[PDB]
Amino acid sequence: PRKMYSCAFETTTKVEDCRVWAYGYMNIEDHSEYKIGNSLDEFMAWVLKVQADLYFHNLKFAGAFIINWLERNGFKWSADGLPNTYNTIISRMGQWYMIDICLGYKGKRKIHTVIYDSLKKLPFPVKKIAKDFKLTVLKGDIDYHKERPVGYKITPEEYAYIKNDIQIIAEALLIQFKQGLDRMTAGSDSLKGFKDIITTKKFKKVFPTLSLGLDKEVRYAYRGGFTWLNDRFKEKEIGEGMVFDVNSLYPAQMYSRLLPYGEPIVFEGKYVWDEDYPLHIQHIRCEFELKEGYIPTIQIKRSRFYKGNEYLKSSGGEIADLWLSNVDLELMKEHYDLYNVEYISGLKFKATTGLFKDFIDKWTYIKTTSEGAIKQLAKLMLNSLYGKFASNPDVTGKVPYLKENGALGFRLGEEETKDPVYTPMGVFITAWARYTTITAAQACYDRIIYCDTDSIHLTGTEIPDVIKDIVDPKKLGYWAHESTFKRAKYLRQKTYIQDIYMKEVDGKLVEGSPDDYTDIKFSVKCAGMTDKIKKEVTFENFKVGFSRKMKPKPVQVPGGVVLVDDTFTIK
Repeated sequence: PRKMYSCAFETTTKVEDCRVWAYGYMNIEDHSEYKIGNSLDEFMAWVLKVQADLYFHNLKFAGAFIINWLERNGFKWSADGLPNTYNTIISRMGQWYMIDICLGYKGKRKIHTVIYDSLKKLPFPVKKIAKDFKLTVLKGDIDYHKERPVGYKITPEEYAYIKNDIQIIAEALLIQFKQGLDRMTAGSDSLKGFKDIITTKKFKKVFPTLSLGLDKEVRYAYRGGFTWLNDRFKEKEIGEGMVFDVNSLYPAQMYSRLLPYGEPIVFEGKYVWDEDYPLHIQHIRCEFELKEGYIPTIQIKRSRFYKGNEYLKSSGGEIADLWLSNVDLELMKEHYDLYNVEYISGLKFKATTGLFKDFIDKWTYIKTTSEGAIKQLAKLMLNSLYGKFASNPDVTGKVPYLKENGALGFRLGEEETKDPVYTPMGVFITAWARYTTITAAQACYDRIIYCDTDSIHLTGTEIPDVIKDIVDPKKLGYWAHESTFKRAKYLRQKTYIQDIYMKEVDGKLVEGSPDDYTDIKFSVKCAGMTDKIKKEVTFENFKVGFSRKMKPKPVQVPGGVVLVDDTFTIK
């Protein structure tokens, strides 16, 4: 059986002297088996013999120093795994998934040691994982800026830290491996747990593979969450308001919305109602104009000039070519006026509402009757299933090379195709989720400020009558009143600040209200901004242009990678 280890490195900050100054590995199935050294060569020697699976939390970082060594020691990339060859899996976007170091073959069996990224299985920081999973974690951290000459001697303190960091990840991964959750990513673990429940046989019949051409057309109807900032509040400091968040958005749509499955049926012109093929995607061409008092919902695919992440008020003179789910089209007709419409073609699908009920009940039950690690993993199982259905078949990522400086460099590999799971399911799940948010926001049009996938922000502190009946703190798919603020300022999508009313309960601060609060918690949300940077933001300086050179970024130098403080600007 191949073994499994939790690994970690401790690198130097010098842009010139970049090298591993400490390492450590621990057997996931036997934590008594562990070693902490201070030589990459010593480590790599081990890596070559173990013939096992290794896991680093944030392979992107450690996976660098590993490539540098493999290259300066008889290895080079090779998709078909050859002796002293090493293949990889990296995406055009720069996400590391696996490094498969091959040494040779014995019979027809492949002698190798694969290196995986634990961050892909547990999408959180070690600190956070420890906290939420309730695993012993030492406070403080190894002095990062301290001269460490080659062959440096690791102190007992650093040793303890290094052991703790890898023991946490080991304890976490073991809980998943103990349940068959032995996949590379969270999504895949979720898909696996899903197949276990309905059986692979049924899965195959229900979710047929589609022809790349058909899948390309369905993909045209896919969209993400609904993130929109009302212009009426753009860059203005406002008063009291409140925030509502849906209780498990996606899992909720999966639990009770009419979703597609099976083989699609192509049709010409405008879809005709068919009880056995309830859902459909329509290829339509038209012009549109936003109806008075309605939120925009139509977004034209990025780069097909009109604009990227913005919702159109009108086609502005030019014809729109769209592929919409029946949910999206229904919503569009309620909010817009359509003109010069031409129904081209489309696809029909059979649909049911009972496809994920058992999967959700199971894991939710577990989530309800568990705590610590078990609880968090059940949440992960439930929260990672929807994404898997929507996967860009074009798995064409970067291919490793050695830059003339002795630094790691990459270049585009070529088109590789990973046949689809079932895209139609991704289209409708996201569509239903958008419908949930948009209709709720539209119902509160006079008070609506901002929307972001599963939450709506409104002015005022009283729960709107139109949504009173679907507001609850825990029920699935219902809206929960998350917080109330005394003042806020929204600059753009996913970019805002608030002063949240907080009250003390059982010795800890929790969201309060105007009639019951003891403190005001300043909160900053901005894509890209780091913890440290947020501490310098205030109501009188939070605006477009804000800048600080406090956002470190991976700058690959000879040996591995180093973090150099770059500039961060609110644009």
